[PDB]
Amino acid sequence: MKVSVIGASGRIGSAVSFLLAKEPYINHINLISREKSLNKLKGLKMDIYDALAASGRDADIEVHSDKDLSVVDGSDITIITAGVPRNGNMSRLDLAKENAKIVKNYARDIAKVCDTKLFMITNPVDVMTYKALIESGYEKNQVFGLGTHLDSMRFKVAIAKYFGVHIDDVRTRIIGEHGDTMVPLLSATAIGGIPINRLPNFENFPYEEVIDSVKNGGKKIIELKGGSEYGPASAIVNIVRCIANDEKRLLTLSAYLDGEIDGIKDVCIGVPVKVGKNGIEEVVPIKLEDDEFEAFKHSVEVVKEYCKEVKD
Amino acid sequence: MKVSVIGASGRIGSAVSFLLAKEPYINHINLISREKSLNKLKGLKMDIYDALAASGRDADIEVHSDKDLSVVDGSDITIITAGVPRNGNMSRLDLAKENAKIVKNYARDIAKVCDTKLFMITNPVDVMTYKALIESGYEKNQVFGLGTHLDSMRFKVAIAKYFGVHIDDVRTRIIGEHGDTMVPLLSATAIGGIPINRLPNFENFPYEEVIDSVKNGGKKIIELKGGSEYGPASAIVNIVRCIANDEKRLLTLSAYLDGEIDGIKDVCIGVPVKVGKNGIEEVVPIKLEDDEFEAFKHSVEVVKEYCKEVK
Ligand SMILES: NC(=O)C1=CN([C@@H]2O[C@H](COP(=O)(O)OP(=O)(O)OC[C@H]3O[C@@H](n4cnc5c(N)ncnc54)[C@H](OP(=O)(O)O)[C@@H]3O)[C@@H](O)[C@H]2O)C=CC1
Ligand SMILES: NC(=O)C1=CN([C@@H]2O[C@H](COP(=O)(O)OP(=O)(O)OC[C@H]3O[C@@H](n4cnc5c(N)ncnc54)[C@H](OP(=O)(O)O)[C@@H]3O)[C@@H](O)[C@H]2O)C=CC1
Ligand code: NA
Ligand code: NA
Repeated sequence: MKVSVIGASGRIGSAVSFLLAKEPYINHINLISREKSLNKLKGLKMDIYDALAASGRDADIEVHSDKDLSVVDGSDITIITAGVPRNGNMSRLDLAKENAKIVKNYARDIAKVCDTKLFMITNPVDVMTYKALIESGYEKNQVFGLGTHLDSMRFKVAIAKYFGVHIDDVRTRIIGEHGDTMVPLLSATAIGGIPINRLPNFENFPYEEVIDSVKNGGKKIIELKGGSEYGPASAIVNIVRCIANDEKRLLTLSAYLDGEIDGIKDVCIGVPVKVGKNGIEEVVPIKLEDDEFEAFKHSVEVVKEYCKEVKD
Repeated sequence: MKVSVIGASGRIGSAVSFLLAKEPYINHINLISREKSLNKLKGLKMDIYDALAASGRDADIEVHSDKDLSVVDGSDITIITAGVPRNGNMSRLDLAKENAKIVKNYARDIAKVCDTKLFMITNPVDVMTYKALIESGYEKNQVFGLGTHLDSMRFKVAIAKYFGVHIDDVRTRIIGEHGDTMVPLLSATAIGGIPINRLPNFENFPYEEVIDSVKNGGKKIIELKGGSEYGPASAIVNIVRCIANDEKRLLTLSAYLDGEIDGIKDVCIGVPVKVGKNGIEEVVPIKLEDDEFEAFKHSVEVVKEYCKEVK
C-alpha cells in the first residue's frame, strides 16, 4: 500500500508518519508539507529510517512539497493533518474558516489528480470531513474523519483503570461530535464482552465524571504538553490497518450520513461504521437508548449549524 | 518488567517512554524528570495511555520527580536520557563536565536505593557510561551505553538502499566511539548472511562516501529537525527487548573493557557484546582486519583521554 501524509511536519503528522512506515503492508509513504518545511521532513525521513533499522521494518519514504500534488497519485489513503495553529488574535470560528479553506484547496487539488481515500484529522474534524467530501466530489465511502474514535480511546483507558483490567479488554464507543456534544454509549461498553453494568463494581463507577474528563481530555493534554500526539497517531494507524487488510470491524468514525439513522442526511459526524478495503462500507444503525438517541440528534443539529456558519 | 526513564520529558525520553510502554513485557514504567517538567510528563502519560488504547497494548505509567529516586527500586532497567543542551561556545569537554555531574549524582543516588541496570544515553555516551559505572559501584555487566548501536543502524539503512533490499536484510556494525573516531566493520557486514564483498554489485558500492555520511548522520539530523528522536528510541527498545526475553544476541554497545581485546581495559566504548538477561554477558573479541583494529585502538585512546580530562 501507498499512503500520503499532508501535514507530515506537524505534531501528529510526524508521529503518524513514523508509525505508518513501521507497518509491514505500507511500502511507500509520501511526507508532504508546505515548502518552508521540506528540510524538517528530510530530517524526519532520516530519523524514521534509522528507527526502521532498529525495529526490523522497512519502507520507501519520499519527501515532497504541496505545490504539486500529483505525487499523491497511487495513494490508497491520504491523511490530512494540516491545520492553522491557534493564536489569541483569532476566534474559534475564524480558525475554522482558515482550515476550511486549506481543506477545500487540498481536496479539490487531490481530486484533479486521482481517486484516493481522504482521512481527515484537521479540526473541527466533523466539519472538515464534510467539506472535503463536498469539494473533492468523491464517493461518500472514500472520505471520513477520525472524529470520536479518539475520544473512545480516552474513555476506554479510564474504564480499564477503574475495573483493573488490561486496556485492550475494554471496548466502548462515543458517537456524535468530536466535541462537547459527544454521546458516550454506556449501552455499548463492555469488558471481555460483558456489559459493564453487569460487573459487580459498576455501582460505584463514577461514569459521568469520567465522561466529563473525556470531554476535557484534549484541552488538558494541550495545556500540559502542547497537544495530543501519540494518541491520535496510533488511532489513525489502527484505522489504516483495518482498511489495508480488509478487516471489517465495527468502529466509530466521522462519516457521511445518508438516511441510515432516522433518515438523517447531509452531515458528517461520529457514527458506528463497518470499515474495510473500501473505507466506510456501511453506517450501522444500532439500537440506542432513548437518551443516547436524542443526544445524537442534538449533536447532529449542532454540527450541521457549525457547517453552515463556517461556510457563510 | 519494570523500567524507569530518567529524562522522560526530553526528546528521546518522551519517544522512548511511548515505545517502552507499548511493549507487552513492560508492565510498569516510571517517567522521571525534574520537578519543573512534571506537568509535561502528566500530559505525556495521558497521551501514551490513549495510544495504548488505540494499539491494543497496556501499562501502568507513573510520573515522579527526580527528588526521591526511591521510586526506581524494583526497576530491572533504568534508562538515563538526561543531559544539558550544548549551547554556543561549548566544547565537547564542557558538555562532558556538565553531564558528568548529572550522571554522577543520579548513579550514586540510584545505587543507594537498589541494584538496577543503567542504560546510558547521555552524551558523550562512552564517557558517561564509564562515569555511571564507577560512581554506581555496580558490576560491569549492569552498566552500558547505546554507543555505536545507533550508528550501526544508520549504516544498515545506507547499505540496504544501495543494494535494494529490505532494511532488515542487512546486518552490520560500527565499533569504537559514538563520535568521529567510530570504526565501521566491513568485515562484519552482510546481506542475508552473505558478506557484501561477495555480492556482484559490491564493486560500485561507494563505501567511503557512505561511511562519511554515517559519521555525520547525527549532526545532519540536528541540522534538519533539531535532534534525533525515533532512531535512538527504537534502538533503545531493541536492546531492552533482548534483555527482557534473554535473547542472547551478538550486538554492539558501549561496555566496559576488561582485557578481552588486546588486553585493553579501564574504558567503556562500543564493542561486540553478547546481550541477555544479565545485560552485558560478555565482550566478544572478534577477528578484526588490521586497519579496523588500528582504528579501534585510536578510538580507545581518544575516549580514554576524554575520561581523564573529566576526572
Ligand atoms: N481530530 C482530532 O482528533 C485532532 C485534531 N487535531 C487537528 O489536527 C491538525 C494538526 O494538529 P497538530 O499536528 O497538533 O498541529 P501542528 O501545528 O503541530 O501542525 C500543523 C501542520 O499543518 C501545517 N500547516 C499549518 N498552516 C498551514 C497552512 N496555512 N496551509 C497548509 N498547511 C499548513 C503545518 O505545516 P508547516 O510546518 O509548514 O507550518 C504542519 O504540518 C490541527 O487542525 C488540529 O486541530 C489535533 C489534535 C487531535
Ligand atoms: N547516545 C546517543 O545515541 C544519543 C545521545 N543523546 C543524548 O541524550 C540526551 C538527551 O537528548 P535529548 O532528549 O535530545 O535532549 P533534550 O534537551 O530534548 O532533553 C534533555 C533531558 O534532560 C533533562 N535535563 C536537562 N538538564 C538537566 C539537569 N541539569 N538535570 C537533570 N535533568 C536535566 C531534561 O529535563 P528538563 O525538561 O527538566 O530540562 C530532559 O528530560 C543528551 O545528553 C543527548 O546528547 C541524544 C541523541 C542520541
Ligand atoms: Na513499512
Ligand atoms: Na506494556
